[PDB]
Amino acid sequence: SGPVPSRARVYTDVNTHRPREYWDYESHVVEWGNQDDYQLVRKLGRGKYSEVFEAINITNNEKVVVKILKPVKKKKIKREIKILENLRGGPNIITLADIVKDPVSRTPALVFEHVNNTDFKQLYQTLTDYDIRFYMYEILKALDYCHSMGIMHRDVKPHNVMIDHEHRKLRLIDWGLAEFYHPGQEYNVRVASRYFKGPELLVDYQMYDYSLDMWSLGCMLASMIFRKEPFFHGHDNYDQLVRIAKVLGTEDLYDYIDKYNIELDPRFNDILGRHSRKRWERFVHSENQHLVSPEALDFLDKLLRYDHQSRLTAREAMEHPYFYTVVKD
Ligand SMILES: Nc1nnc(-c2ccc(C(=O)O)cc2)s1
Repeated sequence: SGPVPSRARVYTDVNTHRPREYWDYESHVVEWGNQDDYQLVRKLGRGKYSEVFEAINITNNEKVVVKILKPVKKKKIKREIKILENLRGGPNIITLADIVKDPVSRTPALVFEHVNNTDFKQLYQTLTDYDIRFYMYEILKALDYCHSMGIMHRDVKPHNVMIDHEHRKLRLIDWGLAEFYHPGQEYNVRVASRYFKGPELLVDYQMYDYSLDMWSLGCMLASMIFRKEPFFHGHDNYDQLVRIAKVLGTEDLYDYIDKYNIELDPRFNDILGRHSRKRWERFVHSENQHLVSPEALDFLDKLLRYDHQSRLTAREAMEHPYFYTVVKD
């Protein structure tokens, strides 16, 4: 008595009908640029997987970002490179400008375009209703494109969305966890940041798809219109799903479990408890009302759903009324 298999309802076989070389990244033969064309300048980020630096291309005085890949299996590096290459030129997709064998760990190093980024903890406090609609629309173009190209980002979150506010410029970065969708494949549920993780990942349902990114996006939309970052703030993976059940309610949650016949950890039993589904208006107050609207609540409602097969796709989302001031302009 195991889980019921699932399939993306859209773009289900895009990779199945593309030449093997498109998704068989392990056979990809990298063509290298010259590492002497770049001068690192300042370190910006240090995470468990990379060292990111603001840098300068000395053949044109253009700023760029260099991500040196700490040693970590040639498969992971090839996956990201192949994906970045497949998506290059996509709408709002960060541009991979060069790839070089970096002597700083003989490791490779990816050279990305620079985005004069206003940091997410300070910007969100200053955005307007129209600004959020606009940027949500831009993020959607990137996801529908990447999904339409058989690729799940799997790490959608505010750090992974660069915004050069003064130029109304948006870029979706860090495709390090991104993967190719092949119908019926069981993936690694340990992706995405805790606060943006979808129900499927939290109950250990592996045959997920593109709709994972839609949940992450819904969590971002919620944080922005209500001005609460992160919106579902759990202590750990178990508590995270509890944070979601307190808002969406346990009823629907158990209806999801039943439909896919997912055996829940017996430790989830006592801590999920029993909660009623709350109204989005309960989170509306005087510091966030000007960013909230029926369209918004309705659009958010259609993103944050337990069943991944019921969430709106990126294309459907762009058709939402929430975006006409935007799509009209
Ligand atoms: N200021 C910045 N401009 N681009 C940045 C950037 C782009 C991509 C990645 C990645 O890991 O893919 C990391 C940082 S950071």
